[PDB]
Amino acid sequence: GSHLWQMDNTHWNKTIIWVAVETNSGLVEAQVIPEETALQVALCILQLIQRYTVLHLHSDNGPCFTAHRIENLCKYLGITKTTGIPYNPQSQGVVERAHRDLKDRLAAYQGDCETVEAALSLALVSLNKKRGGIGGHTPYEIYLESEHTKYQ
Repeated sequence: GSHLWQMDNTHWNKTIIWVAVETNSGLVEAQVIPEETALQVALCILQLIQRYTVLHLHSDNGPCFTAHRIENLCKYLGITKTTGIPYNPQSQGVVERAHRDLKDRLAAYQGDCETVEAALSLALVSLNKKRGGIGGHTPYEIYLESEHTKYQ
C-alpha cells in the first residue's frame, strides 16, 4: 500500500515507450511516445494518475522528467516527487524485472500485431492480468488488493 511508481523511457524496435511501474505490485503502465519531451511525459502522467493511484513518483534526472511542467503537475496532483536511480534496491529490482517481462511479452505478441501500440496493450494485459503465481496473485490482483484497502 505505497503506490510508489517509477517511470523511465525505454526503446524497443525503435519506438520510444514510457514505462511506469508500481513498485509494490510490479504492475506496469506503458505508452508509446513520439519524442522524449516533458510535454509527452505530462500526458502519460495525466493518464497514469487518471487511471491509477499514485502517491509518489520517481525517476532518473532526465530533463523530460525534471522540467518545470512535470514538477508543477506533480505538485498539483498532490504527488510526492523524487529523482535518482535507484530509489532503493527493492524497487529497482522490481522495475528491472518488469522491464524485461514487458520486452518478453512484447516480443511474444509482436508477431501477431501491426502496431507497437496494439502489441503494448496485449503485453500489458498478459504481464499484469494473466501471469501470476500458481494459485496466487497477478500484479493486478496485488495492486487491486491494496487499492481496495484504501477505497473501501
